[PDB]
Amino acid sequence: EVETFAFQAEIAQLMSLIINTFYSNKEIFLRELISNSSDALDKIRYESLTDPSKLDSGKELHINLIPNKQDRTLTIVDTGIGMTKADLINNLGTIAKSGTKAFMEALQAGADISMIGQFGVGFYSAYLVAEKVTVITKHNDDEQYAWESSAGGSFTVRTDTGEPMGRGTKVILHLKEDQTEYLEERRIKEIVKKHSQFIGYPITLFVEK
Ligand SMILES: OCc1ccccc1OC1CCOCC1
Repeated sequence: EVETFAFQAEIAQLMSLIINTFYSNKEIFLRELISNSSDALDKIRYESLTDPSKLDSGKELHINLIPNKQDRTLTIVDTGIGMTKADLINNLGTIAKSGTKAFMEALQAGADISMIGQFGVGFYSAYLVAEKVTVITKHNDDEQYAWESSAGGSFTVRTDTGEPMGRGTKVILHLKEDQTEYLEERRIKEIVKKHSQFIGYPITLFVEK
């Protein structure tokens, strides 16, 4: 059973600006997703400080980068707090409406797209390199759900029947045809070292056969 939702008009405008603006520094998408993962890991760690049972769904707190050249997907996995269904529908746990409004006023006032993370809507930078984004998430207080959007003003939410995650979030980037460089090991390592050297969680870059 698949539910189709319309993006709020401001979020649809943010997504089309990310997709249509000529802007060569696309690699910052990975810094933004890793930083989101770090924030999600910070949240579950803080909750575990007064309730250790919050980690019954998984004691390890990490970030995995899984490239797959056959599927042409880059997957960012974290074992953070995850998102409920309401969180997914409500712009994936962000205040995206007010964040987009501030971001667009900054762009007309000199800012560039690399600054998107300062306005709390860094997730949507995924559409700099992805034609379609799938978000699989599991929160302790809800079931596993799958969020998906190819932009175009709508997204879908369904119960995920795939591989159980325990707890955390999985961002699957179905990359554009001309953006497969972000599946190469040395390019991913370069970006992680350049923009994510101070992330307080182990970032493991998977290799392929
Ligand atoms: O796993 C991190 C993540 C993945 C996809 C979308 C958003 C997102 O980050 C939100 C803010 C941090 O915590 C709540 C979720």
